[PDB]
This record gives sequence, C-alpha cells and structure tokens, in this order.
Amino acid sequence: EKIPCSQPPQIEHGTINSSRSSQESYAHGTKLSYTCEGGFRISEENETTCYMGKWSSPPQCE
Repeated sequence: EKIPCSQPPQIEHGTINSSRSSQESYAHGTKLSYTCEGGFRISEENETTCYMGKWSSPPQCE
C-alpha cells in the first residue's frame, strides 16, 4: 500500500515549481522539478521524486 505525499520539501532560496497551491497531497511516483531565484545555479538534475509519502533529497541552489 503506497501512500500519498504532502507538500514537497523546501530548499533555502529556491522552491518547487509545480504551481505553488494546486493540491495539498500528491501520489506515490510523482516527480516534481525545482527552481532557484533569478541568478542562482542549481546542482545536477533539478528534480525531486516521491516514494511512500516521502520525497527524495531535493537539489540545492548555489
């Protein structure tokens, strides 16, 4: 029984780029991408995925 995930994690300076408030929870499998401020570089592959209602170690903005 896979569980849904809740609001994606947060990473200093940058945030998720889904469309802020659409839903509250997401389903298992979901793959959202990330975005940083206008002038920040993000580490390799700007994406986060969900596994059993938890997300994966999100990228960071440098």
